[PDB]
Amino acid sequence: STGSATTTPIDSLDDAYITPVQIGTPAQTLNLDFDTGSSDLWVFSSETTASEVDGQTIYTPSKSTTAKLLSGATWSISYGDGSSSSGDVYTDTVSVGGLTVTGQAVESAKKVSSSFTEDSTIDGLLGLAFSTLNTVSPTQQKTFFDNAKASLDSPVFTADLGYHAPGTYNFGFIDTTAYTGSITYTAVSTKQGFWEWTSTGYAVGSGTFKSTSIDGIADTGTTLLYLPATVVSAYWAQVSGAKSSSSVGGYVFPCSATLPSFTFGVGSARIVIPGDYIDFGPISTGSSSCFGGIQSSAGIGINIFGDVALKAAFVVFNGATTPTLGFASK
Repeated sequence: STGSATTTPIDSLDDAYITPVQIGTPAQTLNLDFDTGSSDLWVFSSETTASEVDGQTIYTPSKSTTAKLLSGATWSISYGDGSSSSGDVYTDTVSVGGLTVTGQAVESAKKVSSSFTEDSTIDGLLGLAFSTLNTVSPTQQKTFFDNAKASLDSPVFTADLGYHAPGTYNFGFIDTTAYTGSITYTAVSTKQGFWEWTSTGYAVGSGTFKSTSIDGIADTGTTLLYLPATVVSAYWAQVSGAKSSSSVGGYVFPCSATLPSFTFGVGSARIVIPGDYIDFGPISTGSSSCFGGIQSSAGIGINIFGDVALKAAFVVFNGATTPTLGFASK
């Protein structure tokens, strides 16, 4: 089997992407944030504290003939941005782009933090990291991908995120028309539960390539590119007037600037992030100070190849017995 779904930016800055997901019988369609940095599929629901719902579409398990309470199971998660949610668990039928899993744990939110409430466009998350990170207790549950894997034509999914435009998540096959040149595959460590890999270096604009190992995760649920402070300093030093602002919370730059590109290495191959991808616009409405899309990972404790990086590539998440990551230009 295969699946293919379109994923759409939630706003004009590509702050995140939502992908329609069918849950239950009859189908209830929720727009979820596909997140290769976490491993819970959780949804706004009929159980969510009413004051914490503001425009989201909810899952109502009592209207699904295939929903079953997973008795005793609870969940609770906190993300790298400080947001969080928690609740109980149903199993139900879940389909993405024609691909169906029966008995998928659907984690029903009783509580969500303010940032989820404030984002009316995201109805929940669908995690695609490794199931070892799943927070369901006392019986850990599998991701949608994990559940689907054996039935897939090939044990893979691919992320093809657009820049200010829709893209595609595919399950079970590699669309050879969706990228240019060849796909370069690189080793993954699952020891932290993430799609963790090592980039072979970077260049800034037309500058020379610096060979240097950068350990990081491929994370579709993170907006920006977070890298070591040395690398980030080297990038922003090429932008006149750019500076790190503690008050704002990162590197800002004059909105009048033309940003240089940023290249990262995948083995002997190179992925180029155009400078426009690194512009996240005025720090506040009408400001002439703009927020940068490359930020320091210092104090995160890990480097994150978020959407800024991943949307410059066609990315294969290979879930074979020995998992690997593939990157192609597009």
